[PDB]
This record gives sequence, structure tokens and C-alpha cells, in this order.
Amino acid sequence: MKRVVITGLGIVSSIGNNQQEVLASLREGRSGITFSQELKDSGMRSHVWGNVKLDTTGLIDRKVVRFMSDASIYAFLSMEQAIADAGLSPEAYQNNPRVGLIAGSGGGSPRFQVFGADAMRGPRGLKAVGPYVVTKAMASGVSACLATPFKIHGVNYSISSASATSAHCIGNAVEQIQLGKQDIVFAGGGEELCWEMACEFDAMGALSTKYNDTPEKASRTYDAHRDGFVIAGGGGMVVVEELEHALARGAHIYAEIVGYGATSDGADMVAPSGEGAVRCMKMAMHGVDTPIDYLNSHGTSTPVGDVKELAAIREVFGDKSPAISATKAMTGHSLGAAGVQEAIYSLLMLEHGFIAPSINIEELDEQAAGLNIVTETTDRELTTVMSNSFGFGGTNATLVMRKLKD
Amino acid sequence: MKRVVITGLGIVSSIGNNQQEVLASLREGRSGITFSQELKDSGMRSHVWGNVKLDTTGLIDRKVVRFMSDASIYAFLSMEQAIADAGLSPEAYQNNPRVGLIAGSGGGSPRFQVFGADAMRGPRGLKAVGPYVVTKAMASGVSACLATPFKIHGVNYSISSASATSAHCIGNAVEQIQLGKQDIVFAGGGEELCWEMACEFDAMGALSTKYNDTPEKASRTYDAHRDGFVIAGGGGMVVVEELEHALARGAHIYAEIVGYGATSDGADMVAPSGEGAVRCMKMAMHGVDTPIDYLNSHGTSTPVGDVKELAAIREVFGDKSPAISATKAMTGHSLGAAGVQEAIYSLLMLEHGFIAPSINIEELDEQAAGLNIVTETTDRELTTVMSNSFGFGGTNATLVMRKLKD
Ligand SMILES: *C(=O)CCCCCCCCC
Ligand SMILES: *C(=O)CCCCCCCCC
Ligand SMILES: [O-]
Ligand SMILES: [O-]
Repeated sequence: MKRVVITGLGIVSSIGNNQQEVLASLREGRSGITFSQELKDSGMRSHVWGNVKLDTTGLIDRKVVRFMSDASIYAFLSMEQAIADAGLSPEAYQNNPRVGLIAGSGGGSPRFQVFGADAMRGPRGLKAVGPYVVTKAMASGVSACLATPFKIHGVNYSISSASATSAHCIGNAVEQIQLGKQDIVFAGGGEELCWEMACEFDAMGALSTKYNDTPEKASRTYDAHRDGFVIAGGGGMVVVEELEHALARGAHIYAEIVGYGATSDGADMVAPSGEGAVRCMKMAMHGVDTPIDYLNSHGTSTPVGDVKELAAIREVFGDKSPAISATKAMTGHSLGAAGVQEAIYSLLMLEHGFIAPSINIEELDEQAAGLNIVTETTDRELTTVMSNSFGFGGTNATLVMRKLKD
Repeated sequence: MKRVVITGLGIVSSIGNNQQEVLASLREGRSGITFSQELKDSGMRSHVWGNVKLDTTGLIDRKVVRFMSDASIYAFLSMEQAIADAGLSPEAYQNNPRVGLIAGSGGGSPRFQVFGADAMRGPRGLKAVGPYVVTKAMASGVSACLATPFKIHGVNYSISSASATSAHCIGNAVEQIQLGKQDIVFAGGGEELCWEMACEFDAMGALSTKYNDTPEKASRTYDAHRDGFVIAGGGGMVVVEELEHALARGAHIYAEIVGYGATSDGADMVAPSGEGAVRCMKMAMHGVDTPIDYLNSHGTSTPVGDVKELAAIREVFGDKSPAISATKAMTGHSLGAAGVQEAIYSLLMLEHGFIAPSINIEELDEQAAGLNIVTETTDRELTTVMSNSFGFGGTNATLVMRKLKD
């Protein structure tokens, strides 16, 4: 019965290191994909990625960063921005039982898990591994590494669900508030970018391989010649807060979360069934009386994936389908961080009245025919937006956000 | 609002491959710790572990097991058990939107993350890696690999929180039911046992190393000479169900979950603060009118950990201390699977009227003075039990289970 809003955001992504940079990129349809020497040298076929253009060296206190992996670093920087953007002072959120944190990653830290085994197998054994690998490699690193330094006393854990990870963290945060257990929950996620993890996707043929020479055109959701997704990394964090608590401190409210769906396909391990997506979106729209103005699709730019979701979208909206665009064409697929980052791109579109373009569509796929997929930045007043996140294991998450009435 | 009960359980641990075996071990105070040739050969100082004494070969269909890591295999086997024990048939939990799964692990699969890296750096490259490493290495593997073959259509994700992982999974399941979103939720988790992961703990001096010659005495919670925990693996899974729905099908009810606490220390990265534990136990007890008869402590057998919890317990119960015993003294520390396995040991004690002994205590720690620590199997009619789980990153979880009035 309690209402939930988002009052702060922070983000470190392939298209910007803060909301101002991300905003500019979204408006210009600027690609964040670059050529990766690291990937080429690893022997992978996919040589493109959506990397965070930022040197994180010295940006975090040494006694804190020694426990963190990149996913944690990205999520940490995103949280610092979110706190600042939310206008929360230490005495408000620190050592407060009503303030928690729910953030996770898709793979934890393959890089440090491998570093650990490599070091152990060297002549120095244990001495070479060091005492900080566990907090870097454990799956809950993103939450453990942020909750501790920020003095969080409320809920503290990570939710992981492949590409839906950070979307579920936000949804669960919403539930914590609706249950009256928390007033504020920092929700988000992070994902490192490395060949140790990337090669695994390359091995199953999930990554784009035909456009290494033109990195900016590799990610091309809904294009007839898409050939897999482009791996990316980074972090994002949003401040999920109970409505009255937010109004009481005169917070800036981006939007209210009015719908959250989380379903399971129970079918295929790697491909969506579409059936689960239909249920997920319908569940998220239950109770939402206003139409969806814009839908930030999951669209990873994969042959099967993009169309399964388009079919699900046709079945749910029929002849009233919303404007659609896949930001992954610009950013790439950040996996664990995708959910929160795309929620942020959607909040920015809602806050600034515009629809980011779905770029790189030279030839539209037959199955996308008739849908209103925006291909050029369009100014427009949005009121209700939806964002999809579907991960391996048939896990689905959908978030619906709406502007707060005047 | 709605009440929640546990109507089934499954388990695979160092002291038994099913509840019958576990009961026998618990009643006799038998250790599941053995010498590990694998750990010794890896170059570690700790050579003991709580291994699953079971050959999994052929226990799972080839088409399904090919996507799984050991954590998933253990959780999968535990779920089959739980389904049978709960008296559920396929059409009752399959393709059912009201039925979900929340299970996780603490480290995902260090073994396969390393396997992919090694394979990739080899003469075969991508071909040696194979197309199944992603689902084996991702942090959400335990939930993805179970929800797909069991045709789950409800919620589907993993919660990871170090040693508190499977405890938060159960608590989150309770919430999903209280929210009226699900009628049944399979909750639990698993953790693989391997040197790739173990060496990381040894590297930070967390594992027992002075008792390799006498494996069964290495894990000695509360003993003055404890020197770290003994790592273990395995899985566990419970059927969390809405009360009226369970009665309507004549299910066997082990107990009602009357309390669930989830807090954060916001203090130290590796050591509990004590304060967070206090708040967690008090939170789980709020509204529970009956006294706590038994407390299955976290007690990992570490110098600092064991006492912090003892201080917290004393802070919460003063002199009306409940009966206490650390089962890890017998089983070892199963990390991500500890939460659900220990909840299961407690349910068995509640079910069969006895208190499992806290073994290997030759010289009780002074700081344990004045507390009711049970060192010998005691038949006693139990009614309300509590189980603590505290993990790295200062994440806490407490579960309170009570017999249902006839
Ligand atoms: C989204 O479901 C695509 C697959 C993401 C898997 C999660 C990351 C795992 C990294 C080892
Ligand atoms: C409980 O918190 C003890 C430490 C558990 C760490 C998480 C499992 C290991 C991940 C690599
Ligand atoms: O997403
Ligand atoms: O535990």
C-alpha cells in the first residue's frame, strides 16, 4: 500500500561517467563501443566492447578499494553519485536500520577468481594469492563492498539473475519498502569487463564477430544483419525511497515505480521463450491505468533474442504498441549492470522529455515491421516508461516507472 | 499478512545424503570432516574439508546436467528430495505462475571460471572452453539450472550474501508469500567444494590448519583451541508454502516461519561487529510470543567470530539463554549452503524432539561462561527454534521457526 519513488541516481557506463555525460550521449545517439586489444590478444573472435572510459585509480580510499573488484568499484562510484544526487547527508543514511542496499553482478569477478588460481599454482602459492581475493571473487562482492564502507545497517545482500540482475535488485528494493521494512534502499549493480569472462560468451557464439573493423556498428538491435551482442561493463545505482519519506525531506523525485514483474520461462537455458516475457510485462502493467509511452527493450542485438521480445511485445500491446528503442545498440550489453543502467536511461528520457534513438538499423528485420521503433532522437513528453531485462535461465524482469502527478 | 510454513526439505551434506542420514549423524554427533588429498596437493595449509560423500554420476539427465556446476547439482538433488517429501506432483508446481524458486551460492563456480580461462589460454582456445561454461560460472547458476528443468514459472533468481546466502533466500521466499505473489517457493542453495576457492580462504588465514592429522577435531566451535573454519560443500532446499494452501492439500507441516531478520553491520569487511547480530536476532523475534528453546548458532569455529556471536547472544538473552549448539563442529562450513542446511538441521531437531550436540569442545572458551551450550545429545520437546547466519561484508540473517498449533 506504500508508494515507492526514485530520488537519486549515479552511473558509470560506456557512454558516460555521470548522468550529464550519459544524457549527451543518449541525445546524440553516440556509440560507446570501441575496439579491444585485450580481447583480440586473448584469441577471441569478438574484438569489440563497451568499456568504461575512466581511470579509477585513486578515486577510492586505499583501505576500502583493496577489497574490491571492478564490479564493486563501478557500483561504488555510482553510489557516491546517487547519494549526492539524492541530497542525502551521512547522518540520514548511515547507521540507519531503515536504510539498506541490494546490488549484485552477473559473474562476480572471473578476473580475480582466475588470478587466485594462477597465483596459487605459481611457486609462491598462498603468498602470491594474498588475503583480499575472497571479497573480490565472491558473488556478493558488489553489496558487501558497498554496504560496509557506507555504514549501511538495513538489508544487505545481492540478487543475481544474469542480464536481469540489477532489475531484480530494484524490484526487490521496492518490495522491502512496500513491506514497511525500509524507507530507503540503494539498488543497482556492476559488472567487470575482461576477457576471462568474455571468452565464455564468445565460446557459445553469443558475441558479435563480423564488425570488429567498425566497432561502432557491431551492436545493431533489430538490424537484419545483427550477429550477437557486444559485451560491456560498468555500474549503476538508484535511490529507492518510500514516498512520504521522500516528500518529507523535499527530495527531487524522478518517478514512481508503479509496476514490477518477475517471471520465469521454465523452458530454455539460453534463449527466451517469449511466453515468460508476456507474463512478466502483463504483471508489471497490472494496476497501471496509463498507457506505456516508451519501452526500453532488452534487445541485445542477437538473432533470436530481438524477435522473441518483439513478438512478446506484439502479444501484450496489440495495436497500441509504445515507442521502442534499444539503447544497447549504443552502449552494448552490460549484463549484470544492464538492468539499473537502462532504468537510468529511461528515467533520463522521462525527466528530459525525449526518446533516445535505436541506432545502427540499416535494414529492419521483417518481424519488426509495423512497430514504432524510434531511430532518431525525438523530443516528446513521456509519462510512463517500461524497461525489460531477460537473462539466461529464463529469468525475466520488467519495471514500469511513471512521472509523479505535477 | 499471510502465514508461511515449510512443507518439505531435501539435503546433501557432509553428514548425509538425505534427511534420514542427517538425522542419524546429528543424533550421534558424527563428524563429516575428512582429509582432502586435493587440498594438500594444491599447496594449501588446510587439508580438511566437509565433502559430499556421494557419486553424482548419472543421477541427472545428460541434457540437463551439462549446464551445471556442482553447486547446482547439489541444489538440484536436494530439490528432487524436497519435492517428494512435500508430496507435490508435476502438475502442481510445473508451469504454475504462483510457484517460484529462490536459491543461490556464495561463490558461483570458481572451478569452471578457472576452467574457461585455462582452456582459452590453451592450444584449442574457444573450442576447449565449450558452450556450457557461462551457465556453470554465472553467479545465478543455482537458480537458473533448477528453474528451467523444473518448469518454474514464478519468481526466479539467486540471492547471494556470503555465509548468509541460503538464509536470505528462505527469508525472501517468505516475503514473496506474505506479499501474496506466490503460494509456493523452493528456497535453498548449494556450494561446490574445490581448491580453486578454498585456497583463497587459506590465503587470508581463515581455515583450520593445526588439526590436519586429526580431521574430525579440526572444526571445534567454542573450544579454546579452535583455529579457523573447516570448509565444506553441499546443498539444501526447502519448500516454503502459504499456510491455507498447504492445509488444503493435506501437506505435512514441519513448522511455521514466524520470524525473519536481515541486517547489516556497516563495520568490518571480514569480522562481525556483534551489534548487527543483536539487531538481527531481535528483529526475527519481534512478535514471537513463545521463548526460544534452541539456537543453532552460526559458530564457524574461528577465534573472533565465535566470541562476537556469543556476546551478541548474551546481549539478547542475558541469563535466560536458550539451548545452544554449533552444528558446524560436525559439518564444517558449507558457506552459501550453510543457511538452508542449518535451517534443515533445526527443523529435524524440532520435528524429532532432540538437540544435536556441539562437539569437539575440550576446553570451553571463557566468554561462553553462563550460556546453555549443549555438548551431548539431549532429548527434549522443542517448540521454537532460531538459526543464525552471518557473512563477510557484515550481512546478517536470522530465521525463527515454530511448531504449528496441532
Ligand atoms: C543475460 O542473461 C545474458 C547472459 C548473462 C550471464 C550473467 C553474466 C555471467 C558472467 C560469467
Ligand atoms: C561467510 O561469510 C564466510 C565467507 C564466505 C564468502 C563467500 C563464499 C566464497 C566465495 C568465493
Ligand atoms: O536490461
Ligand atoms: O549459517
